[PDB]
Amino acid sequence: TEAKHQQQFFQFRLSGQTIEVTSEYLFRHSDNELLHWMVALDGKPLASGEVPLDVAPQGKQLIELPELPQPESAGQLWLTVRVVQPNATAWSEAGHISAWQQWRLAENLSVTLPAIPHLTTSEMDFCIELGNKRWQFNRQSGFLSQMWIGDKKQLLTPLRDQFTRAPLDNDIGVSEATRIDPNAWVERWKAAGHYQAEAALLQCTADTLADAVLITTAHAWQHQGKTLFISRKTYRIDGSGQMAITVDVEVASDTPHPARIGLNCQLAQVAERVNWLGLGPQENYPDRLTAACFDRWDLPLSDMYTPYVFPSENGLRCGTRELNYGPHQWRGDFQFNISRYSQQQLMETSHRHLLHAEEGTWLNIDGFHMGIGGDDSWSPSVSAELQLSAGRYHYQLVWC
Amino acid sequence: QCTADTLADAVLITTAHAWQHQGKTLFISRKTYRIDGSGQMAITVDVEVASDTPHPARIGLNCQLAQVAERVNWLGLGPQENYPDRLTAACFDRWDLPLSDMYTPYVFPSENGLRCGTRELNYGPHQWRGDFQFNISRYSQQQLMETSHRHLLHAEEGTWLNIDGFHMGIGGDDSWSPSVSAELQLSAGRYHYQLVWC
Repeated sequence: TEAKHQQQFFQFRLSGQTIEVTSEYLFRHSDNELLHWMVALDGKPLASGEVPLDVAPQGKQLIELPELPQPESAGQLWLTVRVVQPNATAWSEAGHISAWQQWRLAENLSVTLPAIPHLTTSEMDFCIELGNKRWQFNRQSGFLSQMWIGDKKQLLTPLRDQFTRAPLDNDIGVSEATRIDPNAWVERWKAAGHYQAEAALLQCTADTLADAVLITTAHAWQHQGKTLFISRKTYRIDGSGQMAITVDVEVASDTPHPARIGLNCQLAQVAERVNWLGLGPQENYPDRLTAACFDRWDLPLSDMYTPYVFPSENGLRCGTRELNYGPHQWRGDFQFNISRYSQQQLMETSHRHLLHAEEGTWLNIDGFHMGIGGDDSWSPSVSAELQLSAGRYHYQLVWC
Repeated sequence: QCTADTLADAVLITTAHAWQHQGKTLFISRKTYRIDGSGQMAITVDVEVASDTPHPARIGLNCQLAQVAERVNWLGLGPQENYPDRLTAACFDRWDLPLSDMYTPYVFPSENGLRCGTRELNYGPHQWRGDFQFNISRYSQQQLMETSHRHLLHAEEGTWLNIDGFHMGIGGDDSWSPSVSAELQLSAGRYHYQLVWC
């Protein structure tokens, strides 16, 4: 679908209220094409219409939209257009979509502002309670080790930082099986101890604010006494039962740039649907997301896993502002993937038919994620602007 | 929002501001000021920029210090004025210059004297640590914009400090059309920086 979008025969430019369609057809007039347009406010549709295309080979058609809806709510307005073929051809069904494009419109920042959770401290854990909800942080590891909704545990594995991905074919960088390239990303990551780095708890404290409990932690990931990454987090549980997580990570400049900077955990719940507000229905990465569209998407959980025959990191969606799975909701500006297969099982399994579903649901929430490359598959092919080389990173997420 | 609370070893101040022009919210700034027991003030800043406003020239803090000192000492890029679009000639090192060397006397006055890539800044008894760009002078940004000739500038009462988390490129492919590349514009929508003032 990335190839279909980049290769599409109509190109679009937006000025303000006017769309400029340019045909890349050299010989035919656009005699089987209808331009659908839509405006939505964070997935919520507000207006839409249709205009027949009538553009010559290599010509242009100007399309003046009407006076757009100016919503009062906060949020980002998005314009999506799609060229649709109403009649069948020899090679396509009726209603075939041949080209599309999306733009941001006006944005309205939210200036609207939104009992007391109890902190019970023991030697092994910090336990926070608010009504039927409870959060437990382990004081030796420093991670959120468990949550309860009523009497139901929600986590099977703690919520911990993750800096690695199950390596892609472009990460492995091998065209002949007898030749291993030491400049490949997987060889650099393994030799630098990214797949074996152990965190050291540097700080784990808790305190009671006027309307919330703040947990502050710091971890250092080390391999043979070299500190690869440092992660400083604050967990802020308010009175509404929301958990605001703020993450600041430092990456050593002489280690290879990590594949990802995020969090992962295994949820106890297995649900049927994943619903979320972000880019595209299909799997998209930072190097390959032009074909995806910002909208509210809803798919079965098996649609969130891409069954590549050689298993690897898969199914990521970028540009996501909100994610719903079971009773949980995550808000922020992140990339996620969600599946029944951990990253460790993906890396250790050579064929997709040998994968088995694990007990819960593995969630990978990424602040930042490396590009996937693909100029070739036998040398490093991620551009320098798609690598995680900034040295210091920051993201924030709101659970509930 | 403006609240305060006592932690186990520090005082935390949390604020939020919205910048508006005719009911349009341009930017939102959320800050936390965390004063520990060692007398350090850790400032954390998160800013949201409206995507349909033009990208701002800078995202930072400014203030006028009462002190006027003779030297500026600092750990960052180059001795001379450098910007994100023009910093390849500068070197990371510990630099020390007179305060008049921190101002570039362009004949038509403008924003000048920025140093990028800076990890620590010393001026008088103050020290700032982080990863920022700064400029420091006796001339505010308002006086620079309102003065057509450099000889009409006069030194203000203290020292104006501009500490920038982020700063736009300066362009220069030509001077009569917009010439900053898209990677040098502040178009990310959400920004974050942190500074320690001791």
